[PDB]
Amino acid sequence: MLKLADLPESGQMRLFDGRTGNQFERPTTVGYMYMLKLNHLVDDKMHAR
DNA sequence: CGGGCTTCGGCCAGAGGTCGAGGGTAATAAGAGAATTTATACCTTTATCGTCCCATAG
Repeated sequence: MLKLADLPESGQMRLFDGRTGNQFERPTTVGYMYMLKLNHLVDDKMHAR
């Protein structure tokens, strides 16, 4: 599927830094992961007396 | 052969992390009427304490 979508078959490629703008020496893993948000908001946890 | 004497088995007590966070649920039916006490309400009587006139001591 990856090689069909013109993406690296290993699923990894070298990213560019966001501040210095220099490529990382080794390639990292990037992809779209289904992230959740749980009902543990800090808005309901912050108390102070 | 009864008797101290050790040991064992059944029975009960106590103790089991902390700190959050949220939610919910928490408990009813004799009337009559007689009687006794108590808080209330008005009123009078005595003392009390605020109040000022007056003689006097310096």
